[PDB]
Amino acid sequence: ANEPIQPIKAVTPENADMAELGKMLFFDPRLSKSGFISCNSCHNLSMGGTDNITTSIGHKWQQGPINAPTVLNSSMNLAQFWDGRAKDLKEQAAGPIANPKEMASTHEIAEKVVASMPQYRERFKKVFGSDEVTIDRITTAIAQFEETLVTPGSKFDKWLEGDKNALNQDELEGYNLFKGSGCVQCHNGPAVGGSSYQKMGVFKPYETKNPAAGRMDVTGNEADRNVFKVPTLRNIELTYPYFHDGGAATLEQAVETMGRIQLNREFNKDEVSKIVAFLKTLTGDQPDFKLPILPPSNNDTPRSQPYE
Amino acid sequence: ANEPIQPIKAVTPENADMAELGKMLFFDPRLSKSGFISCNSCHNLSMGGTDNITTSIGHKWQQGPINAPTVLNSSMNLAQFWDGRAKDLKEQAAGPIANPKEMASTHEIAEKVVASMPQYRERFKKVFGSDEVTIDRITTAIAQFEETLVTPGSKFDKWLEGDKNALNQDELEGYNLFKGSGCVQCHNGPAVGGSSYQKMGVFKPYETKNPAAGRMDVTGNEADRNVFKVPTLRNIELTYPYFHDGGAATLEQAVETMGRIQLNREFNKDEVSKIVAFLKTLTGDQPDFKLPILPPSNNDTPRSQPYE
Ligand code: HEC
Ligand code: HEC
Ligand code: HEC
Ligand code: HEC
Ligand SMILES: [Ca+2]
Ligand SMILES: [Ca+2]
Ligand SMILES: [Ca+2]
Ligand SMILES: [Mg+2]
Repeated sequence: ANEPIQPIKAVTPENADMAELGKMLFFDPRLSKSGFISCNSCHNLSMGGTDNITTSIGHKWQQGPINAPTVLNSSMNLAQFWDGRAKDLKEQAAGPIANPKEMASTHEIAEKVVASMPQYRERFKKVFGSDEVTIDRITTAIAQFEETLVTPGSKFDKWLEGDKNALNQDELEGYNLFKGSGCVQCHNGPAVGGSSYQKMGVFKPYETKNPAAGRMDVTGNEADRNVFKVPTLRNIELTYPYFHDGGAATLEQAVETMGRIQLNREFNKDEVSKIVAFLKTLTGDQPDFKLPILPPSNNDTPRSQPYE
Repeated sequence: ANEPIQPIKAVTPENADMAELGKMLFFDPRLSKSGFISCNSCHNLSMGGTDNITTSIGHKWQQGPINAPTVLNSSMNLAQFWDGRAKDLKEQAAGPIANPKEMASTHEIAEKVVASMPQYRERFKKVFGSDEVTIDRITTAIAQFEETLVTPGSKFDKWLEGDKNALNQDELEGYNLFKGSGCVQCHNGPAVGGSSYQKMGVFKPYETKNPAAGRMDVTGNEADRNVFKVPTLRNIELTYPYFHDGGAATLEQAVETMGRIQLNREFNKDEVSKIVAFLKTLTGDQPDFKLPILPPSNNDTPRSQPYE
C-alpha cells in the first residue's frame, strides 16, 4: 500500500561549473535575435518557471501556439514538449533558440555571440576542456542547470516523510479524493505526472479552439489525437493558466474539467475546494541562487536586432 | 587627494524590508498590462541595468522613443529621465507603470494586482505598518530598492583610494586625457556625470533622426533644445549602445564624437583607445542578491492581458 506519490529529492549537480554556465545562458537574452528574450522570459524562475499567460509572447510579440510548461522538475519528464517530440532537456534546449516564433535566432549566431565574450570562453574551457563554443555544449550546459531546478520541501512531501501536521484536514481529504477518485491513474510518481502520455478527454472531448493535436503530430495516428504528456502537478499553484491552451484560468475549473472528462465524475463544490487545497501543498522550495551577472557584449559581439 | 571624481560607497538600506519589497516589485511583470514586462525587462540587472538595444521594447513590441538609461547609481542623478522631468526615483517609478508605450497598465490596476496577494499585503504591513497597497507605497519601495543599486569597487575607485596598481599604463594615460581635455566639465563627481544638464553638440550639432529635444520639453526654452542630463559613465562598459538615440554602437565612436562636438578636440586612434580603456575601469561591483521569488497570483488577481 505504498503511496502513488513520492517526495522530491534534492539534487547535487554532477558538474557544478557546468550548471553555473547553464544558469548564465538560461538568463542571457542575447541567445535571442532581439537581445530581449531569454529562457527566463518564458520560464520565469521568480514565478514558478512559466510565463503565466495563455500562450507565449515571442520575437516581435508573436502570439504562441501553446501554453508554456514549467521547467521546474522537468528533468523528471519521460520526454519534453507537450507531444514529447524531444527526447530530453538537452535536445529540447536547441529548439527555442532557432524557433522563429520564439527566440528567432540560429544556432550558428548563438555560438558566435557567446564565443565573442572572453568570460564565456573561459567558462567553456573550465567546463569542457577547450574554449570552443558549440550549440551542443550550450544545450549540455543549460540541461545540467535545469537538472538542478527540482523543488523539494513542499508541505505534502513533509507529510509523506512523517510530519502529520504538514497537512490540515481539508488538504488531507483533498489528497484522499485525489487518490480515491482516480487522478493518480495518470498523475503519479515524484512529479505527480510527467511519466506518460494520456488522452485529454477520455469520456467527453475537451472543448477548445486551439488546433494542437498532441501525439498525433508525432505519430500521425488518429488514436493519438489529443493525447498529451501528463503535466507535473508540482507547483501547479504557480503555473496558471491551465491546460495546453491555457483555457482554464483557475485550479477549481481545471479540477472540475478533469473530473468530468477524464473520470466522468462531477465533483461538488466542497470536493473541488479540498482537491485544490491539496494541489497547493505540492508547491516546493523555489530556486535559491544569486541573480546571475552576465559578461558584457563587446565590439566583436553580433549586435541585437530587436526591430530589424 | 582632490581628483574630480570620488569613489562610490556601499549603501545600506534605511529600511531593509522596504528595499526587499522594492526588489520584488522591480522584478514583477504583473505591474505591466501584459504580465510580461517588469522594470528588469528594460533595466536588466544581470546586464548593467539597461536593455542594451537602441530604444526600449514596450507593450506589444512598441519601438520606444529613446535609449533606456541604467538604474545603476541613478540615485546620484540630480533629476530623473533624459530631460530631468522627474524630481527623484520615487516620482520616476510612477511613469513606466502607466506609460502606454512601456508597461501600459494604470496605477489603479497595479494597486489591485499587488493587493490581491496576501503575501504582498503582509510585506507592505511589516514595512508601512498598514497592509493596504497604494501606488505611493509601491514607488516608495521601488525607489528604496534603487538606492541600493550603487556599484562600489571599480578598479578606478581602488586607484583613487591608494592602489597605484589598480590601473595599468594605458588606463592611467586615458584618465589623464579625460581630465586634461575638458571631459570632467560634465562628467565628474562620484557618478562621473549625472549632476547637471548640458548641451549635446557644443561646437557642432549631434546628427540624429531622433526627435528628442531634451530639457526644452520641460522648460520650453529654445535655449534648452538638445540639452540633456549628463549620463553617468559608471558602468558605461555595460550599457551600450550609446547616446540618447542609441546611435553610437561602440565606446570608441562615443568617445571620438564627444571630443569632437563637445570639446572641439580631435583625438587620434591611440588617444581614443586609452580613454576607452579608462572608461572600462569605471565598471563596479554588480548587484549581489538572490533571485526574487514572487507570490503567485490567485483567483482575486486581475488577469494579465498580453494580447487583448
Ligand atoms: C517563449 C517565447 C519561450 C522561450 C523564449 C523558451 N521557451 Fe521553453 N517552451 C515554451 C513553450 C510554448 C513550450 C511548449 C512547446 C510545445 O510544443 O509543447 C516550451 C517547452 C519547454 C520545455 C518542455 C517542458 C515540458 O514539460 O514539456 C522545456 C524544458 C523548456 N521549454 C526549456 C526552455 C529553455 C531552456 C529555453 C531557452 C533556451 C526556452 N525553453 C525558451 C516557450 C518558450
Ligand atoms: C488521465 C486519463 C488523466 C487523469 C485520470 C487525470 N488527468 Fe489531469 N491531466 C491529464 C493530462 C493529459 C493533462 C493535460 C491535458 C491538456 O491537454 O492540457 C492533465 C492536466 C491536468 C491539470 C493541469 C496541468 C497543467 O496545465 O500544467 C490539472 C490541474 C490536472 N490535470 C488535475 C487532475 C485531477 C485533480 C484529476 C482527477 C480528478 C486528474 N487530473 C485526472 C491526464 C489525466
Ligand atoms: C521599457 C519598456 C521600460 C520599462 C519596462 C521601464 N523603464 Fe525605466 N526607462 C526606460 C526609458 C526609455 C527611460 C528613459 C525615458 C526618458 O524619457 O528619458 C527610462 C528611464 C528610467 C529611469 C531614469 C534614469 C536616468 O534618467 O538616468 C529610471 C530610474 C528608471 N527608468 C526606472 C524604472 C523602474 C523602477 C521601472 C519600473 C517600475 C522602469 N524603469 C520600467 C524604459 C523602461
Ligand atoms: C558637456 C559639455 C560634456 C562634455 C564636456 C563631455 N560630455 Fe560626454 N556627454 C554629455 C552629454 C549631455 C551626454 C549625453 C548626450 C546624448 O544626448 O546622448 C554625454 C554622453 C557621453 C557618453 C555616452 C553615455 C551614455 O550614452 O549613457 C560617453 C561615453 C561620454 N559622454 C564620454 C565623454 C568623454 C570621453 C568626453 C570627453 C572627450 C565627454 N564625454 C565630454 C556631455 C558632455
Ligand atoms: Ca500553465
Ligand atoms: Ca545606453
Ligand atoms: Ca556618434
Ligand atoms: Mg548617428
